[PDB]
Amino acid sequence: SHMIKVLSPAKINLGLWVLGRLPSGYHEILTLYQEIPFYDEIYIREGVLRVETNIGIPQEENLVYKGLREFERITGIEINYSIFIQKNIPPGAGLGGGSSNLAVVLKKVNELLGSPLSEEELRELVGSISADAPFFLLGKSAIGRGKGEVLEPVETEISGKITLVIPQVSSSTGRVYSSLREEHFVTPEYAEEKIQRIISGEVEEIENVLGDIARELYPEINEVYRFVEYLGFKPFVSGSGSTVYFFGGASEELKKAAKMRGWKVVELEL
Ligand SMILES: Nc1ncnc2c1ncn2[C@@H]1O[C@H](COP(=O)(O)OP(=O)(O)O)[C@@H](O)[C@H]1O
Ligand SMILES: Nc1ccn([C@@H]2O[C@H](COP(=O)(O)OP(=O)(O)O)[C@@H](O)[C@H]2O)c(=O)n1
Ligand SMILES: [Cl-]
Repeated sequence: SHMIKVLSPAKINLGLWVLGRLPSGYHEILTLYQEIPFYDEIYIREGVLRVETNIGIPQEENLVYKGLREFERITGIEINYSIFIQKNIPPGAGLGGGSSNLAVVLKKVNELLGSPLSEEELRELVGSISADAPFFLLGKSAIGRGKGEVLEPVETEISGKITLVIPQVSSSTGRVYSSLREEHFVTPEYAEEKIQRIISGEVEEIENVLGDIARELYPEINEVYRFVEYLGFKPFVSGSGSTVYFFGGASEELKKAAKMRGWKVVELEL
């Protein structure tokens, strides 16, 4: 009852660098987050606390449910909202779809409940569940530090066409970080120079070691990477895979080869 709809956007990493290993066993990163016009559709209704999707994600596993239940635990308030998410952003595509879902729902539910959580409290809540989530409370363009949750909004000189080519294989972030050799690490200073160049519009400066690894672990990601090269474009990888992107439009040759393999092609403009 009283149905409202909210969009839940995807992100790409315009470069990612691993800086070190933290006491938790998690890795410190530098990355440039970019919100893209590619959305999940979320329906928010008054009713029993429920989180359903259209792709069969178990409610207990759902980041949105874990968020709303933690909301209840922290605030003592009973959340009486039914959530249905139409999942267009594929899980494991390195596009932070789950984190986006988490962030947008909790921000809206907070607002609906008269904002019992401050910006600091909302951000720390979503961040405790997912490091990529706080970015989606800002959107647009931001440098991500720590594990990604320490953010600095920036304005980039990047505009024009960006095309995503999404393989079928779902990339595991855990497996990718586990294959990461201590020699793949870089200094924050190196990564900072790279990011500054990318912000200025020098997209050829984008790189991502997790993509190097994803390509070694999941051959289909490598196939997509190689195919984008064959088309005469520099390919880039989002998150820990699986999505390969490039700066140019989708051609009929790409589209046809995608349909034959089941690759999702997403044509964006910034
Ligand atoms: N609402 C959600 N949407 C997508 N994935 C989710 C959600 N809740 C939990 N997950 C988990 O996150 C994994 C995929 O991560 P996702 O955030 O979609 O992209 P990535 O982590 O590759 O950037 C899934 O395998 C799934 O188990
Ligand atoms: N910044 C990060 C993010 C993830 N990881 C690793 O990747 C695993 C899976 O990441 P995830 O965010 O998809 O799942 P969680 O285990 O965080 O719930 C984590 O358990 C970490 O071991 C990391 O080392 N550093
Ligand atoms: Cl890359």
